Amino acid sequence: MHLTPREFDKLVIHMLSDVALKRKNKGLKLNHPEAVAVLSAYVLDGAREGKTVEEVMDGARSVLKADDVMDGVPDLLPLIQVEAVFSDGSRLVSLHNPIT
Amino acid sequence: MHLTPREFDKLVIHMLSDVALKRKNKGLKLNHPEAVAVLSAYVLDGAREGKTVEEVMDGARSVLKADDVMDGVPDLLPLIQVEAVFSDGSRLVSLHNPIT
Amino acid sequence: LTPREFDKLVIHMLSDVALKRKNKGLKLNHPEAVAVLSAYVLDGAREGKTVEEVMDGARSVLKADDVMDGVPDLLPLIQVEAVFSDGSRLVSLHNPIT
Ligand SMILES: [Cl-]
Ligand SMILES: [Cl-]
Ligand SMILES: [Cl-]
Ligand SMILES: [Cl-]
Ligand SMILES: [Cl-]
Ligand SMILES: [Cl-]
Repeated sequence: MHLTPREFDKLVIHMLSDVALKRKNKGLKLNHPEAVAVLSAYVLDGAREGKTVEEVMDGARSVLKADDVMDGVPDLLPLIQVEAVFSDGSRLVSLHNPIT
Repeated sequence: MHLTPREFDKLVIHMLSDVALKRKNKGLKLNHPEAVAVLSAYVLDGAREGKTVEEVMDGARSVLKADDVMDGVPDLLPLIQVEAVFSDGSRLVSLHNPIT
Repeated sequence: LTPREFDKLVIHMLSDVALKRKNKGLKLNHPEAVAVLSAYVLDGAREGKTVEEVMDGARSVLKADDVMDGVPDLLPLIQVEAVFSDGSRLVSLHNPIT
């Protein structure tokens, strides 16, 4: 292939998220890096799907609920930031307190 | 588990392929590097399954049609070349104009 | 990811690839078998199994019929570092494929 470091980081995220979601479908509450991976992949998928920055923000609040992660993970995650390519280019997407 | 650089590259092709096929599954037209991953993983899988070079070449032509990829992708893709191990060792597989 | 963390991701991704091949009815090769059994150790530890339950379950993950001829004797030992409840542990699988 010919992956930039940024592109590879993006794939890692997709791979960590699939691993995470498999664990979620087995009934395991997610840890902090697993949650970050799931939420980050959600931003990447959104931008890939043509979603706007705002629709990605809007939707991301509903991806993991407090009950889906281990105790303490929500206060470990006041902010996630992910760069994704939207229709006008590369943008840093901010998810504030995504998990409640 | 020690992977050689070439083996790691093969893993990266399979994982990029998997991400691209998930997108196709959702009805999204594939971009250029996505199409390259899917066709490249096809060759690797073909070789792994004991198909001949010629069988993989024949098979690869129907993997992705023009409607499966974004406008412009077919003429962005006159040639894909993928090294894979066949029953007589490493071979450089050339896919000519695979997306029509 | 730390190098060790990245190694574990690589193990999961090689195992997924090996399992898809198993589902196609292909006999696994040696490194495919290693990835499957290693990912199994990693999964059991993450699920909260003890080292002993992981060892006990591991012997039944791949049978001789699931792997190419010669693979069992190429595999007298797998060792996998995994994080259990009291920290990092080196799990040994002795003769896992019979
Ligand atoms: Cl990707
Ligand atoms: Cl992406
Ligand atoms: Cl591979
Ligand atoms: Cl391969
Ligand atoms: Cl992992
Ligand atoms: Cl793990």
